[PDB]
Amino acid sequence: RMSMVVSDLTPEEFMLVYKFARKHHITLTNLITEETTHVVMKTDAEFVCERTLKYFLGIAGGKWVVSYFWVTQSIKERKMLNEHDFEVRGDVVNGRNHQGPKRARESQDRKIFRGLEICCYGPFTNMPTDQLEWMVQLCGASVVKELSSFTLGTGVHPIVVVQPDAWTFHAIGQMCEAPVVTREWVLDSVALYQCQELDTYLIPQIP
Ligand code: NI
Repeated sequence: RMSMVVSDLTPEEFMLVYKFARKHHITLTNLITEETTHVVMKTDAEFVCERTLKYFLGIAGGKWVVSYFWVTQSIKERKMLNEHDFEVRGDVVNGRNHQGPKRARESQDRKIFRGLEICCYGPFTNMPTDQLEWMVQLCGASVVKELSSFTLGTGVHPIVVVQPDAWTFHAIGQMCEAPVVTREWVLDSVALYQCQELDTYLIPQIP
């Protein structure tokens, strides 16, 4: 019914969430999964958080992405308050007021990567490749493991994703017929539950 993970909390803070879980009989786990229903984020007073992997995967799977104030207020009032009333409005990176968690929360039909084939290509830091893959797949993309495995034809849209920053890559276009973009395309996209124009993120390709 209800199952939670937390992100960006101190053990103290995590204690409080546990106490909360025990009281109301909510499930509490270390990892985010299919079933995870809530993601409790540390925010500032205006519900702005760091963007963590759990933050990303919460949005991606249209979860309840709620401020830690949901917890503390609910304890203060010996009652579970409105998940509605505490949602994260943004993150450092994507601005303090974009409201993507709620976007995603409802838009579970109009999924931002509906109709996409994505190949997370090469090496990534600060994020397991398979978690990035899960993420885009949660957003209605089809994952592809090899540049040479893209489905040819049309009406379909392949996309190569890379992290140039972690790039020890302008020559990928030589090996396929797809746009090449940064991981930031995906991450900004997911954070806003809004599919971004590649323009910004495109990596230029050698003939
Ligand atoms: Ni098209």
